[PDB]
Amino acid sequence: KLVRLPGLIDVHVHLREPGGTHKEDFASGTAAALAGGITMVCAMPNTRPPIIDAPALALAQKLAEAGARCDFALFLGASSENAGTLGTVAGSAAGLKLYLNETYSELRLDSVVQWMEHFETWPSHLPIVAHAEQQTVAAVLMVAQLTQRSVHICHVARKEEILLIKAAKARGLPVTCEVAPHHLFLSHDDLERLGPGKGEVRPELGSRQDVEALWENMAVIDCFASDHAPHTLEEKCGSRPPPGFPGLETMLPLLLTAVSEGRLSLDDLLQRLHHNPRRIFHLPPQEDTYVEVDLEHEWTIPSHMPFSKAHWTPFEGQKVKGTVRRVVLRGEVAYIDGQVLVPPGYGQDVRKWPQGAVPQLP
Amino acid sequence: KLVRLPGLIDVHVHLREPGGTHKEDFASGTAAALAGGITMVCAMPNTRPPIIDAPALALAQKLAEAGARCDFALFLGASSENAGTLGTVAGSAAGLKLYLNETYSELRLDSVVQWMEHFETWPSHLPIVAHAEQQTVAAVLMVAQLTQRSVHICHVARKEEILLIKAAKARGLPVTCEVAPHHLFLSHDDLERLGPGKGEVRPELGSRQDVEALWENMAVIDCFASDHAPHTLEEKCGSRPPPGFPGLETMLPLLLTAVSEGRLSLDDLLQRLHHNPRRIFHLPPQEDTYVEVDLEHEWTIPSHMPFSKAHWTPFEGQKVKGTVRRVVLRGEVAYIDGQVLVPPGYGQDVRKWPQGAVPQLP
Ligand SMILES: NC(=O)N[C@@H](CC(=O)O)C(=O)O
Ligand SMILES: NC(=O)N[C@@H](CC(=O)O)C(=O)O
Ligand SMILES: [Zn+2]
Ligand SMILES: [Zn+2]
Ligand SMILES: [Zn+2]
Ligand SMILES: [Zn+2]
Ligand SMILES: [Zn+2]
Ligand SMILES: [Zn+2]
Repeated sequence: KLVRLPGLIDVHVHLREPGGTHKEDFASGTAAALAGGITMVCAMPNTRPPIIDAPALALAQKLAEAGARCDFALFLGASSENAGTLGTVAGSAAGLKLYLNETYSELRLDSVVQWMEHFETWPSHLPIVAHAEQQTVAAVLMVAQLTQRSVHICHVARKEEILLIKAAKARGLPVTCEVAPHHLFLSHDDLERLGPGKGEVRPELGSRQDVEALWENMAVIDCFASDHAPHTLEEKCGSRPPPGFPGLETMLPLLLTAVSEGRLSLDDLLQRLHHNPRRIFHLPPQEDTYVEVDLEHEWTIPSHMPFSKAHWTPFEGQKVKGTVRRVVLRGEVAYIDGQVLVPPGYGQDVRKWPQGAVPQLP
Repeated sequence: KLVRLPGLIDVHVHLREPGGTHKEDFASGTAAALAGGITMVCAMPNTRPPIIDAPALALAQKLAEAGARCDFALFLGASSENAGTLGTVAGSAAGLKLYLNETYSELRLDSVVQWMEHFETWPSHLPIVAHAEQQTVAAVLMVAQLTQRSVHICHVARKEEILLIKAAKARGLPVTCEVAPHHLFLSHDDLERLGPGKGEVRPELGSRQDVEALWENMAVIDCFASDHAPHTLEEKCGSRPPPGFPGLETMLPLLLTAVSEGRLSLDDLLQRLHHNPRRIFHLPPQEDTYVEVDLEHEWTIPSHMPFSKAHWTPFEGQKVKGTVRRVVLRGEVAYIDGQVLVPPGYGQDVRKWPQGAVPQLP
């Protein structure tokens, strides 16, 4: 007896095209998405070249339209030079991404004044998401208040961060956040096994107390999102390991396991992988789209999942209960039992659909 | 023809007693204050032991009462363990100091939640000052808003910081700030001469653009304060140089030079070294107290000033115009032309004066 879920949405993925296609491309990363029960992804802009201007966005849009197997939206990235220049194309993007700490990106902003300039110039009705760790969460919240608008905090990983956001929500401030599976299911206790190269990720893995604080404060978490950040094993195990974990194929099985154990409800899961992504990013419905899962199947995560070109996973060896059996995307069978059955290019840019534009005053 | 000034107040000094008395003690640091035309100092809590609990404050109070030559108030320091424990003694302190970045202190707080706990537990009518650099300024401002109270930002040094504070003031937020003389009169252009050891200070010396932004935004600066941070030449030139500059004896001559050049007015100076310190920290008047300065005397700062045990200065070689000729403190001649004439112990804790308590609702 399968359970039918709506088309799930991952608002934080790195698909590496253009410029890092040995790590992943649109075709491989969206195959991984479908195998993970995800039918729509929002792709981050820290590619090579980065998606920080109109020509780069135009290129990325065409590469995605030609390679994507599921539907998508593309983020623009904030840079030290592009505030005030993105107005014509802003509404075609998922939103604007700010990189406010050291991570796998060349887009760090060097002054809070540059953050203010982005918050002041980016259209006020369109999403802004921030990579903002520890005190940076409080700093970007201040900038959002000074500019009188909302912000969404990416990959919250620490007790400190979730409690700050909790306090902000208690004061009625317009802040939402997302949490990635590695910060719910891995901790410092796993760094022995992972090693210092594989274990590199931003935000770094938290303590057991961080993990327990995120679960305890599930009500404060608006979305789950994988931060699928594929890098090859050679890169993760080499001298200058880039941070990040692949995660599209493992996210839903990990969370279904938690549902089966009573750690959160099916509704809690669907708010965080469907309804809240839709409403925060104004992402449109997908007609005739659903995911069928088998909640009874017990399996052990292997050393690599079938589709991501990362060809490794930090969840290797974890026992899960729950698997994706079938995905239907816009009336076509997209995935069955380990086989992706829609070709590269089946996926569409949801921001071009009439229902996918963000509403705005004239 | 001398000019009579009121008793000037430095709200940010390190007098090193207890525990670092080779760098400075109450007697030597307050002699330096008097020679710099300063009649009241607020001493920071990063001593050894640090002033982070009632017994340490009691000791420091007695050492100051016995050694100080000018009047004073003593800050308490926030620690990772003392939130909620300072209520009985809080009103006897200048205020509470938070160390939110790496600097010469063991008091760094490791989580914004600890900042929130201090803002929630410290009595709401009493001052809070923060060492908060770059984005940390925005972060502590957010914490202040969440807790619905004011904050004072220590040693603002960068264009980024002064513009953030400017934006906060434009939104009506209760924030004040101070700037130290080295961030108005030294820059990266001076690191060649100073060297990497002497030049170590927190916040670090800024660019010419940082310095010009502070001057351009003088209206945003509420106070000048020296951040007199004496360390010996051996320490500054050694393998692990501590950050900080001595500055009590040079602050007023540097600023008088700027007044003579029309860079700010005498009133601008007196707001920032007298009236605003009084009103932000609720520091009492000093009866029969004044400073006589000679605005015409041109001199070159030497390799060390007479009184601070630091026995060095980063302003060596700068030409100044303006000198302190006489200080009268509470009816006694305290300083004339290079000689301090009040003994250790003449100075008093202003928080014990009836007029020196911070007003509060019953
Ligand atoms: N999280 C990571 O460790 N890496 C991400 C970048 C990011 O989300 O900050 C990546 O693109 O590799
Ligand atoms: N500013 C510094 O560089 N040093 C100060 C500490 C401080 O004010 O942060 C000190 O106590 O030495
Ligand atoms: Zn990130
Ligand atoms: Zn995100
Ligand atoms: Zn990411
Ligand atoms: Zn400081
Ligand atoms: Zn200060
Ligand atoms: Zn200081």
